Amino acid sequence: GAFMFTSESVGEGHPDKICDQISDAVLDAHLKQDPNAKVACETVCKTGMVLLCGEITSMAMIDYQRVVRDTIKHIGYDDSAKGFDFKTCNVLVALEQQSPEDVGAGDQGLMFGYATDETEECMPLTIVLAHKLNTRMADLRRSGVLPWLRPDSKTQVTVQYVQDNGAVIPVRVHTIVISVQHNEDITLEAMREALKEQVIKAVVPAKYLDEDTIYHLQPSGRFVIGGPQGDAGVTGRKIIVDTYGGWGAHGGGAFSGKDYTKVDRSAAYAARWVAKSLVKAGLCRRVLVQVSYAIGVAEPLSISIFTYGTSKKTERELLEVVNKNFDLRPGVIVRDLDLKKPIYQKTACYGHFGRSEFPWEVPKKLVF
Amino acid sequence: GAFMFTSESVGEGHPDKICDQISDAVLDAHLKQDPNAKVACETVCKTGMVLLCGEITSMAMIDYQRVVRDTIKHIGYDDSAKGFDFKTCNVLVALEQQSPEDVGAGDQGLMFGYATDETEECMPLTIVLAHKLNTRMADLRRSGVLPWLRPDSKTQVTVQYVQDNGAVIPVRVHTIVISVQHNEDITLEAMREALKEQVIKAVVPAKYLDEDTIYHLQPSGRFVIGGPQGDAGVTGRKIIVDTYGGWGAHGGGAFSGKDYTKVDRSAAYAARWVAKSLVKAGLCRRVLVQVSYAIGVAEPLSISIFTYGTSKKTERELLEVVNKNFDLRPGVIVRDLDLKKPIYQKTACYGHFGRSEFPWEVPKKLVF
Amino acid sequence: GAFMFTSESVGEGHPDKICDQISDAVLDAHLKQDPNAKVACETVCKTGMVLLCGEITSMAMIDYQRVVRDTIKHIGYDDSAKGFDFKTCNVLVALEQQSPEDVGAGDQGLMFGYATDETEECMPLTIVLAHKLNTRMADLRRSGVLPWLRPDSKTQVTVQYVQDNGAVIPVRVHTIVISVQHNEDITLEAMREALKEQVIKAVVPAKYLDEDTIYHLQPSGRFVIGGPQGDAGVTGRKIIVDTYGGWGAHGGGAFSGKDYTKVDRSAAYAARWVAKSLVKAGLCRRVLVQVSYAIGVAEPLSISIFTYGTSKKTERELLEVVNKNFDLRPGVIVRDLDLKKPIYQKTACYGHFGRSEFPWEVPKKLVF
Amino acid sequence: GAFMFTSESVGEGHPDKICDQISDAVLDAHLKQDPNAKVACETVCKTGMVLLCGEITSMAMIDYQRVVRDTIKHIGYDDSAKGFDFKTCNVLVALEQQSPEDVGAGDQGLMFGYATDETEECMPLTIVLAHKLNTRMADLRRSGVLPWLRPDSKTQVTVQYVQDNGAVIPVRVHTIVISVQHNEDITLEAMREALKEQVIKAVVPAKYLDEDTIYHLQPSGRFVIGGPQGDAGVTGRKIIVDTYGGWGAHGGGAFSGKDYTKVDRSAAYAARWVAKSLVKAGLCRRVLVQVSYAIGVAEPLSISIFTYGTSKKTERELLEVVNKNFDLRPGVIVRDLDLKKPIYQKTACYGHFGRSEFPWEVPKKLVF
Ligand SMILES: Nc1ncnc2c1ncn2[C@@H]1O[C@H](COP(=O)(O)OP(=O)(O)O)[C@@H](O)[C@H]1O
Ligand SMILES: Nc1ncnc2c1ncn2[C@@H]1O[C@H](COP(=O)(O)OP(=O)(O)O)[C@@H](O)[C@H]1O
Ligand SMILES: CO/C=C\[C@H](N)C(=O)O
Ligand SMILES: CO/C=C\[C@H](N)C(=O)O
Ligand SMILES: [K+]
Ligand SMILES: [K+]
Ligand SMILES: [K+]
Ligand SMILES: [K+]
Ligand SMILES: [Mg+2]
Ligand SMILES: [Mg+2]
Ligand SMILES: [Mg+2]
Ligand SMILES: [Mg+2]
Ligand SMILES: [Mg+2]
Ligand SMILES: [Mg+2]
Repeated sequence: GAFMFTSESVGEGHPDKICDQISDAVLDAHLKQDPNAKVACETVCKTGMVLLCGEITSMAMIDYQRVVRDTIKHIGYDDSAKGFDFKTCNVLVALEQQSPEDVGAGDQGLMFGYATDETEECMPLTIVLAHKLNTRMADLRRSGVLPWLRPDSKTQVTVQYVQDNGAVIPVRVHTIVISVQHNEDITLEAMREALKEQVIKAVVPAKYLDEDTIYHLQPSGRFVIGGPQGDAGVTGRKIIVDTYGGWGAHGGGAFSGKDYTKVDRSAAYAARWVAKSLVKAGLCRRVLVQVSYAIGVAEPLSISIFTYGTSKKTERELLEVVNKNFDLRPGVIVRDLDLKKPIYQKTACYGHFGRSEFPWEVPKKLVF
Repeated sequence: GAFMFTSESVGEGHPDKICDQISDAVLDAHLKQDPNAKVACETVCKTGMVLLCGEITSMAMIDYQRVVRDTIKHIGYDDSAKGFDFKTCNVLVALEQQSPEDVGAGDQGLMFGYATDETEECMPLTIVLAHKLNTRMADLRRSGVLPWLRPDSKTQVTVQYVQDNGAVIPVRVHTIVISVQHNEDITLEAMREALKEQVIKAVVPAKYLDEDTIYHLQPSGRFVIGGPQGDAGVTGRKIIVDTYGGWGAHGGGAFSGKDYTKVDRSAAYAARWVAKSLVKAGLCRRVLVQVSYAIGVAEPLSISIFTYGTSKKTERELLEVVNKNFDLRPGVIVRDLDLKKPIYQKTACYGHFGRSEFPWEVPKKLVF
Repeated sequence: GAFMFTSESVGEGHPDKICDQISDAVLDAHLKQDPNAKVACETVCKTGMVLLCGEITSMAMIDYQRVVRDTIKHIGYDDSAKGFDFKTCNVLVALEQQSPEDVGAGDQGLMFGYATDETEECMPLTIVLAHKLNTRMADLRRSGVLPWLRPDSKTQVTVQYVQDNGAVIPVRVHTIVISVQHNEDITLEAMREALKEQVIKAVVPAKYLDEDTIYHLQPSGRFVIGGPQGDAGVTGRKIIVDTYGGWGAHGGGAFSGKDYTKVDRSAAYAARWVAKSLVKAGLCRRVLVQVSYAIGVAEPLSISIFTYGTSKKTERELLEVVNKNFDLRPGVIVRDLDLKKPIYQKTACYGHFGRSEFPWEVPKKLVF
Repeated sequence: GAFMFTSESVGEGHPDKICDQISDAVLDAHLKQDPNAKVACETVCKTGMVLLCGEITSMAMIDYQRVVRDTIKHIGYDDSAKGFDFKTCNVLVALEQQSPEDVGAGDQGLMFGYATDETEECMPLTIVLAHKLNTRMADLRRSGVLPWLRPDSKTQVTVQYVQDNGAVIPVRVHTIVISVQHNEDITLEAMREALKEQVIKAVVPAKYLDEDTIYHLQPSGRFVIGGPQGDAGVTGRKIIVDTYGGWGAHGGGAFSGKDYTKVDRSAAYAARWVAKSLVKAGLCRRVLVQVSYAIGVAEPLSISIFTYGTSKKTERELLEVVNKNFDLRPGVIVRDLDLKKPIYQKTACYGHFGRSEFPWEVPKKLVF
């Protein structure tokens, strides 16, 4: 039942992603000394100017200059011409820091969860490739293989699909668009060649690459001093690339900068968890689990499972499977998913869903 | 086939929405003197401090101080204690301004369109009520009826649904959560009373209000000097409240601050247009039109119509109806939808979809 | 030998003085926990926006938000309409803090010292009155006597003089100009009346007030919301009001924000000390002591005493008196003057010279 | 009657001087299109971040981004590593611009004027050399002779003097301290050599250089990426280097950023004018003219001439000479000195007094 789809992703150098990372880095820095630290911060950046804003109630001694500059260094901004230098950039900290199981969900909410068997990660091929494409470039950048490669990048992958008496089977990569920052001493012809052979063909399964697949490598020409400006980078502005690439559903809640007590993060992770668990347990090929919460109440206020006719069990057979295998209460979620651990910075880029190294990405058994 | 859903919206005073408005105000200010002005700007705010960033190639004389301060005044920030005063706030302008039909879509893209017959607006009841709830408060604020009401507000509406051999029929409003900024001389009991009688009951159809409907008016108690602070307002961070309240699909593209040449805005409007047109023409009760574009190419690179079995015509009968009634090429879209007109500021709040006063909200005939 | 002179001063609310105070407050906050803390910081402010910049090598735990906001509170900025509110203003801290007798003067330098017997403070009448005028207003503000009085103020005092076979004898106050911020509910007529009777006549000696003395109270009309904006306040920009009101000599070195190891502060204090000591010891009626230092060298590189023929001893009789009573080496200065003590904030306003509560203002014995 | 003196100066790259220049550049940009433009602005800078503040009532179309970036380019900040790049730095404009002979002096004031015959410029040798030293470095920088030389520099010159039955005769240059920013590929030994032979010996008269003259070239070693940072550049903070190097007297008024209607600038220029005219006319070898103004009154409120016994005419013989040759009323000053002309930027560095290319530096005839 043919149709096409496109998804995108950005590198660690993208202005918005730098803020997402810095904000989560401050979250990690607090969890390490106070696992109950209440973190609510965000970052704004603009050409060698980083602004740390936020309200965080914690009891840990943190050097914000150090956590911000270290994060910029990690990203790869050490030289001047790159558009950012952790040693010279302005780090304005306007941060306000205080000191002092059946909890109860804060703020009326509605979290979504999604999973599909088109890839081993249980994530849309389009967004998976988009992420992996950026990931590979960072590897070649940090390894030395492609030393002209710079931190800021953007990726777009559009794959042609076809339904299947249930749902969504990828057929081939229609076109790929990739833009990456770079050093001066490297020709546009050499860049485009490396992007096709060393990054694209090294991550995209042969089955999907074609003789017609369209490539748009460095479409706009040169992207040299295009360091983090992009007319002001911000936290929580890359909401769709952090989730499913526009495949599931999104209420609008941002992750980065918020601790484990905010249902926007925790519950969203929990919902992905159950979704991935369901398909992994063969109970369906594609699911859209919807979990709703009521302010004050701990136990979820109605969970809805949305298979697209890919399940044999039948919604409201699968719901009981979820109700007998999962306890989606806020407090239990953080305990079961080990959400007090400082893993948030690595979650701040290349997507929150998909990577198995995250608790919520480990499928639960599901006793049926 | 019961399930519940929740959606939210924010007032003109919300930090993020102030930026969305200011950014679009600068867009309007340019279109009025140069309908071909290339606008790409964004705003950041934080307690009497507004930062205007951006790259805009236009040929019109604009007083950015005036357009920013006027927008803050319009919103209702004239006094000190409100958290913003257009006469005293810091307006730092770091804006860069230059001077000098079958076009071709910029940037690979995938826009979504959505419509449902559950309301006359052809928008989800949950998001429509959420918006109207905030709209009414602004009216009572500007009229004088409720003089304690301040610009910043947040609304959440959760409605209980039930499918129907096709899709989505609202049954009743399960719960409503509304928070609004206010003046000191007004009791929490008087506020909650006015919110239920004068705002909620004056906008929510009797059919949906119940004896069990849950109300959470000013849950967190007071919200006096709150105003636009919420440690850092930003543009393009309220992506879901600007669209369908998490009902359709979203690729992640922001509207505010971008001119009509960006497919993220134009094509998204066009997609809503056709969706609304389809249901209005009786061709379906609920649609999710998906329009894809290829960088360089003008004609859309595959459009997909997604009815949920609510159509009698049958997808790929409806596609020809769309292909015979619509010309979704970027240039044609702006011409047909009159996208060079300065209506963007009013689009910057209370949602981009739903209100009939916008070109894309006027259903096309559809000759079938 | 008639001639006239004018001097000025500013209140604790003046933008520049707020920065001078905040910078010194950060200096005090460090000295209290580490008397060897190396402080080199400065502040910038602009309508509810304070920027703390600087490089300080110390080993003490300081809450910069607390020290900045407390200083703003002390000044009298607690309400919104005043142009500053310590509870709501933006405190952006871009501060960089590290951790780890015959010293030797840093940086080639030339410090000046001045004293005259026209007042008991050994300071020019014009600047003394200018300071005292602002001091009295702060008293009436903090006492409650004049509750309409606000933090920001400016004072100018011009006195008619006459030489005397030596130098400088004040005759009368020619004119006085005073401007002070205020609350809305207070008439211009009532303000001007209070300024003449309660502030001017309560500080200016009867001997100097005349029937012709010119008064310019609130010349520009109303100064209400004129809170700290004055188009950006800065540290070290009020160099002359911090010293002699344009009577001695000034090399251009700023005090506020610099610790006791900077000769610009210490040596300047030392020079005032000896000047005050000389006149107090009857060795002259007016002196301009000039102390020069050589980078690397501890012992001063030539000190020059400049009496205006008011001494009977004779320059190079008085020099030996200074060389036998004073050891102006940097390290000795800080030890003798107790410069590791946190008294710098109170030195940040109303003048560094004149007030007896400061070590350098206590005349040394002088054995001759 | 031996004594020594020291003075200093800074290059066009010094943070404070960049602001003084940018502020005056905005003043020039307005005078060119509206000679009656009311300018009152100031600048603040900090590592690739320039903040333009101010209130200017004018009727001219100015591109502040252009005038700020052009000024930074002129100074020599075009590359990244230099600590500033006009193409990449953040120019935040928070400027507010409106549109719409016997005047009368604004603000009680007291301006000073100074001149001495020790140099043809009628300025202290110490400050003249200090300025010329920095000037030469800029020449060699812009010519190409010393291509490692960067914009930011600081100079100090200390000369040994001796009175002369009147006053002040320079004997020799005791020591010279010069620090200048530089490129990486240049040894400390090569820099110090070039500074002595190519800059110092090329500007300092043979008569003053000795075999004992002390040189401190690049004392603190390297100064590479230093540039305009020095944690926070400001306007009006280099008050003494803009005048007489601590030789005359200074009331504290800043020049840069203020138009010709502010007596702080105009009257100060006028006072220098008469001082230079007096010594040039042989009426004295050293003068300190003191001009006082009364708010509201046009005609100066008492002018005092202070020769140090270097005149044969006798104070109050010279006063009549001044009263018969000069009309120091504010309006007349601007007319006679052509103060509506855009020459203020070149006045913003290397000193306001001394250079003959300025109106106030052209001696008036003086008919006696
Ligand atoms: N997703 C979220 N859900 C709930 N609270 C949040 C979230 N993100 C941040 N916060 C909270 O909001 C505060 C920061 O924003 P702010 O609105 O300025 O506080 P205030 O209204 O008191 O000024 C933090 O103290 C933090 O605990
Ligand atoms: N009057 C002064 N005399 C000497 N050093 C000073 C003075 N005021 C501040 N400083 C020093 O200069 C430093 C702050 O300015 P900065 O020029 O940015 O350092 P850098 O050149 O390493 O970037 C501080 O670390 C402080 O010790
Ligand atoms: C007490 O509730 C306060 C604030 C609110 N939800 C906002 O800043 O958006
Ligand atoms: C190593 O000396 C450095 C810097 C210099 N005096 C300045 O910033 O002004
Ligand atoms: K966020
Ligand atoms: K977004
Ligand atoms: K200073
Ligand atoms: K000054
Ligand atoms: Mg709540
Ligand atoms: Mg808010
Ligand atoms: Mg929201
Ligand atoms: Mg030194
Ligand atoms: Mg410097
Ligand atoms: Mg200096």
